Amino acid sequence: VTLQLRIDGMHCKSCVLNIEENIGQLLGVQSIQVSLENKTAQVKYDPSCTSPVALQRAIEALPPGNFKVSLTCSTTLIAIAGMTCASCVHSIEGMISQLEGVQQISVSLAEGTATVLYNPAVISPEELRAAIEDMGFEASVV
Repeated sequence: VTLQLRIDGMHCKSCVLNIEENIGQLLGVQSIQVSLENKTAQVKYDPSCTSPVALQRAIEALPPGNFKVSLTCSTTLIAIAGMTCASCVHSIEGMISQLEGVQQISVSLAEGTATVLYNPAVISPEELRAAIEDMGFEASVV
């Protein structure tokens, strides 16, 4: 995740260099970005080890107080060859959800693919395909 802050002393520009060198190699910060035309610094951080206040208190003590900041189940994937508009999603996700064993179903045109949580006692993947073929389209199990 991304955050924005202001700094005192970055007016001299070179202040940002010794910050940039140290910030981005650390357990909770993976890269650094600058926005000096906006007047801010832009940090690219991991919320697992750190947070806005913890970052603030870390980076402000890099210098000697010299640069100050202000802040029953299986899952399978399907490929489909009868999707011509986004309305195909609300049609497939709707109609295929009605034939039992289908616990959860999601579909996208971006790759032409669905992901579905099925009951392996009640239904098999090759039956999922057959239902889209019965709807009037074509499906394939990946």
